[PDB]
Amino acid sequence: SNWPYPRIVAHRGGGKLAPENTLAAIDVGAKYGHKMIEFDAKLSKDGEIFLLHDDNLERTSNGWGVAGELNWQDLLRVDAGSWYSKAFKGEPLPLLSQVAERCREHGMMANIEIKPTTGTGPLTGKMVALAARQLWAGMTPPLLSSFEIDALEAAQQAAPELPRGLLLDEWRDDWRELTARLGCVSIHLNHKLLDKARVMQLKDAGLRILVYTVNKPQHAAELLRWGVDCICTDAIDVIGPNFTA
Repeated sequence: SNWPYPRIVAHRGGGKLAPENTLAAIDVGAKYGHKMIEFDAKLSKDGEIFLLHDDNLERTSNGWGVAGELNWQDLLRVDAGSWYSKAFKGEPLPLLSQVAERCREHGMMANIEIKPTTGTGPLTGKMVALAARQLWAGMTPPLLSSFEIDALEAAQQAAPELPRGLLLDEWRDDWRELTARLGCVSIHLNHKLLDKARVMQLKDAGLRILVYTVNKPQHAAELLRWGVDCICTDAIDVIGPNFTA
């Protein structure tokens, strides 16, 4: 299967240089020349698609409790920036429609990680998949990702054409049968789980491979030499869009 995605991917928009999953972070990503961003998507209670990694608002904002349990008109009141620096005072939870727009303006590719509120995978998978289809018309198709077989299955029905990747934070002996059934172009793995061998056999099974979250250049280089296709990094200043081994 064909593969337009860059070697390097900016984790949550701006890596650790800016407040994650934010419009401003995606800007920071473009300021270091990055060609592709990864970011985490969910549903509000009323079904707007916006970005937030966690189930709960606390870690990356001045809000509290389960984001998915609030209506968009209320998520609009949240500051998802000043937790990071005094400079990001404005910073709102961004809609997916807005992120698609930044991508177009900065000429960036997108890895949308479907990151549903616990219990909402199927609904979240379907909705994100159809919204991705609409908003990325005329553009590099976005790479849909998830830890939930839940959400990947729903994306496989709602938008078959959109390519898909399986996120694993831990190794699974059945990765071959699972990726095959899901119809994945890619497998997205925590970097600790790799070595020359697994890279080799993942490749032989026909899969593209992305890794996260790799910050040290020597280990980025190594992974690229083994055969990995994307390094998802937090250190967007040091790794950098034209990195090579």
